[PDB]
Amino acid sequence: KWTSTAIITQPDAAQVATYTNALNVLYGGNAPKISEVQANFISRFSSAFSALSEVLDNQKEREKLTIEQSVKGQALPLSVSYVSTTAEGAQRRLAEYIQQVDEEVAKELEVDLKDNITLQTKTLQESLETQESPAYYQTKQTLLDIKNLKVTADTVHVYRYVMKPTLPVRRDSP
Amino acid sequence: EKWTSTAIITQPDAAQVATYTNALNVLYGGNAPKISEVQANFISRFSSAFSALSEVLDNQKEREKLTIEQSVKGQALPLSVSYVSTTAEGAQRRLAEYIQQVDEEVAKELEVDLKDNITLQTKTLQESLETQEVVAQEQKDLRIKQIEEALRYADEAKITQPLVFSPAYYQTKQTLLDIKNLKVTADTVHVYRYVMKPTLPVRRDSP
Amino acid sequence: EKWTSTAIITQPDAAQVATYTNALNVLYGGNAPKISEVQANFISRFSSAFSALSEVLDNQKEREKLTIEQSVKGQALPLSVSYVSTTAEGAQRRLAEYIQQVDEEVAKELEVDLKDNITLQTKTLQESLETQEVVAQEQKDLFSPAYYQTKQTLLDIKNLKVTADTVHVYRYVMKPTLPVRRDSP
Amino acid sequence: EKWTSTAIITQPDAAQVATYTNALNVLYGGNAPKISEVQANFISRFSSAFSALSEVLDNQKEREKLTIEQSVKGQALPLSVSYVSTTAEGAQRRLAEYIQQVDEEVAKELEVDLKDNITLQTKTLQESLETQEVVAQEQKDLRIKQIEEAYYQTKQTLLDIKNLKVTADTVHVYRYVMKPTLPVRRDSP
Amino acid sequence: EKWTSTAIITQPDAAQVATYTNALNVLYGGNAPKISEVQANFISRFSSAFSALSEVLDNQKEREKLTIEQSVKGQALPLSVSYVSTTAEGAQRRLAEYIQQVDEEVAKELEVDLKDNITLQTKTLQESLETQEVVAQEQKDLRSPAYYQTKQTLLDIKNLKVTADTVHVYRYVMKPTLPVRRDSP
Repeated sequence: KWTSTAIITQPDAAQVATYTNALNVLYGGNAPKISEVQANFISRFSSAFSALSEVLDNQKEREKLTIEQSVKGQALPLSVSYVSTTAEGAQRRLAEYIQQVDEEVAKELEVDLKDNITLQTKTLQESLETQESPAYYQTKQTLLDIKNLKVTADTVHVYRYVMKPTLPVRRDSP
Repeated sequence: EKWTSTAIITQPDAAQVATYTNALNVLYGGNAPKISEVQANFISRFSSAFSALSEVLDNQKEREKLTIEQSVKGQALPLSVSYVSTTAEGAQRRLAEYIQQVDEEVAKELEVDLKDNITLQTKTLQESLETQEVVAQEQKDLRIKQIEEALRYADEAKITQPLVFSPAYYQTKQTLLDIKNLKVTADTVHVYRYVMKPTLPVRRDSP
Repeated sequence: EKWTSTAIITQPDAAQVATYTNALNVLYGGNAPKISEVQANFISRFSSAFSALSEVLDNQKEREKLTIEQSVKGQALPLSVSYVSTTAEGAQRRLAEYIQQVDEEVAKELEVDLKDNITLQTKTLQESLETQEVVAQEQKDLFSPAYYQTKQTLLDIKNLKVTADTVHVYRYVMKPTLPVRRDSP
Repeated sequence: EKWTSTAIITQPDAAQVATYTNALNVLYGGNAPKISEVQANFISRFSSAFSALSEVLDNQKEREKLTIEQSVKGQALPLSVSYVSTTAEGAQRRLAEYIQQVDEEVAKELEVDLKDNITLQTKTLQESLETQEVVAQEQKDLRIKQIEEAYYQTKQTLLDIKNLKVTADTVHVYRYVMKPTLPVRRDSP
Repeated sequence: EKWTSTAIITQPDAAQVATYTNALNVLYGGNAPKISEVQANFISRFSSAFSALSEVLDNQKEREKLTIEQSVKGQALPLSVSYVSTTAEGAQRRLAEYIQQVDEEVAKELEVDLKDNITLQTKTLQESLETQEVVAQEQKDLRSPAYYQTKQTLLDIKNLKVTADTVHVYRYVMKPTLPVRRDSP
C-alpha cells in the first residue's frame, strides 16, 4: 500500500477561452463570465470524481480514490489521492483516473455545445422564415459566427494541476 | 445484517427547472430570479427536507438511518445521501424510494407556492387597472366639464367637447392574460438530479 | 434519565417578511434591502441569539444543554436545534418555548428598531418639507419637484401598519421532536 | 484553578460604522463598498487580529489560553471568544480587557487606512483634474490652430474630501451579542 | 527534540499590490479586475503553492512537516502556517524561509504572466493600428482624436517597469514565532 497525491485546481482562463467564446457567440451578454465558466468546470470535475471514488470502493477488489479540499475550508485547491500496490503503480493510476474523469466530463460538455450549436440554429433559420429589416440583419452576422467556430474534441479541460501526482517515497503505515 | 447504500445527487439542471423558471418570468420578468438561483433554491429545498426525513427516521420506534452530507467536505455540491438496511438490495431499493419521496414532497410544496404567487400577482394587477381606469375615466370627465365651463375662447371651446391608454397599461393587460393562463404541471417540476444512482453494496458494514 | 428533543429550523418565508421589507422600501427606496437579504438577516439574528441563550444555559448552577448547528454540515441552512431534559415530553416542551423565547426577543428588538424610524423620518421629512416651504419665499424676494416626492413618501410612511406581530425571524422545517428512547448513558 | 470566560461577538452594527462608511462614499460615490461590505470587512479584521493575539499569548513562558471560533461551526458570524484564568472573576475581567485591547488596536489601524486613502485619492483626482484640463485645453488650441494655419463637482468632492476629518473615537470594530460571562463551575481536565 | 514555529498570514494589502494593479489598469483600462479581486487572487495563488510545498516536503526521504490551515476554522483568512524542526530558532528561521521561498516562486509566475499579457496587448494593438493605417490612408483617399488615445496608452504599456521583487502575494499578520516550549507525544 502506497499513496500517490496530486493537487488540482480550476482550469485557467487560457484552458477555457475556446468554450467561453462559443458561449459569447451563442448568447451575447447573457453568456456567463469567464470566471464562472472555470468555476463550473472544476465543479463538474470534482462532482464526477467523487462518484468515481464511491464506485471504486464498491467492488470486489476495492480501491481508495480520494478528493478533499487541500486547505480544509477553502474552495480551491483540491487535493486528490490514490492507493495502489506499488509506488509507481499509484503515481500512474492516479494520473490515469484524473484524466479518465477529465475526459469523460469534457466529452459530455462538448455534447452540450454541439447540441446548442444546432438547438440555437432554430432561432437563426427561424428569422429567415420570419422575413420570407434593420436590427434584423445582425442575426445574419451572429449565425455566420455560430458557423465560424468549431468545437474540437480537445479544447475543453475541466481542471489544471498544481502538483502532478507524487511518487511516494515511504509505504503506508498499517 | 446492516448494509449502507449511497447515492450522489446535485442541483437540478436548467432543463428540469424550465417549467418553473418560465412561469416565474411570465409572472415577473425583470425582478424574476435567474435560472442559477432557481436551481440553487430547489436543491436547497430538497436537502433541507431530506435532512428532516433523516431526523424523523431516527426517532422512529423501528429506527432507520438515512443521512445527507456534502460529498467533498467543504463544497456545497454534490451531496451524497446514504441509507442502511436489512439486505443489500433492501438499502438500494429504499434509498431510491426515499429520494423520490422527498423529491415529490417538495415538488408539491413548490407547485403550491407558485399557485400562491399566481393569486397575489393577479390581485394587484387587476387592482392597479381598477385604479388606473377609475381615474383615467374621471380625469377625462373632469376635462369634459372643465372645458364645459364654456366662455374664455368661446365658439372654438364647443369643438373641444373612444379611450386609448399608454402602451405601459397595454403591456400589463397583455401579461395578465399570460399570468392568468399559466399551466402548472407538478409532474414537470424536478428538484435534484443524480450524479450517481444508489449503490448496490458489495461488502457489508460492521464496527 | 436524559432525553433529547430536536427541531429543524430555517430562514423565514418570503411572505413572512413582506411587511417589514415593504416598510423599508417606503422608508428607503433603493437602499432598502432585497426580500432575500432581509430573510438572511433575520435568521442570522435568530441563530446569534439562540447561540447566546445556549451559552447562558450552560453557565447556570443548574446546567441546561441547548444546542444549535447546521443540519447539513458546512451548508448554511437549515439549522437544527436541540434540547436535553429529564422527560421526553418536558424536553419537547421546553425546546419549543426556548425557540419561541428567542424568536420573540429578537422580533421585539427589530420591531422597536423599525418604530424608531417611523418616528425618526416624520422628523427628517418636515425638515425637508416645512424647511423648503418658508425657504421658497426667500427666492420670492432675494415649489420644487423633489419637494412633492418628500410629501408623497411621508404620506406612505404614515400608512405603515407595523404591530410587533409583523416580525418572525425563523420558520420550522420540522417542529421539536418527541423522543422515543433516551440518551445513550 | 482554571476558569473559562466567554463572550459572543459580532460585526459592528451600521450605526457604529456610520462615519467610516460616509467617509468612504465621500471619496468614491457609487464605487464605494456597500455598508454591509464594510461591516463584514471590519469584523474580519477584528477576528484576524484576535487570532494573532491568541497565538502570541500561547507562546509566553506565562501561557494564556485565549481563543476565537465561529459560534455555529460552519457559519461566519457570530463568533465566540473565550479566555482561561486563575480566578473566575479574573477571567471575565481580562477577557473583556482583551476584547477591548484588540478592538482599539484595529480601530487605529483603520484610522491610518482612511488617511492613506485620502492621500491617494487626492493625488489621482487632482492628477485627473489637471490631465482633463491641460489635454482638453490642448484640444481647444488644436481647434484655434485649426482656425489658424459635472467635473466642477470633482473639485466640490475634493472640498468635502478636504473637510472629511474623522475622529478615532467613533470607530468600533465589533458588537457584543453576549458580554463575557462569569464561570460558575471550574474547568474539568 | 521537535519544535513548532507558527506564522499567521493574509491577503496582501493595496500598497503591496499597487505596482501590479496599476499595470493592469493600464493595459486593460476599465476591464482590469478590482484590487479586491487582485489581492484575493494573490493569496489564493500563495496558499495553493504553499500546500504543494507541503505535499513535497512530506514526501522527502527524511520527512519534513509544513502546515497550512485556516486560523479561525471555517473562516477564509487568515491562514496559519507552521513548521516543525529539531531546534527552536531553527524551526523559526526555516518557516520564514519556506514562506519567502513561495512568495518569490509565485511573484515570478506573475511576472511571467504580466510579460505575456504585455506581449499580447502590444501585438493586439499592433494588429489594430495596421488596419487603422489602412483607414488613416483612407481618410484622404476619397477626397479621430479618440483613436489617438489608443496609441497614446500603448506607450504607457510599452513602458511599464514591473520587477518581480515588487510583487508580494501575502502579508504577515504575525511573523513566525520563537517557540518557548518543545512539542509533546
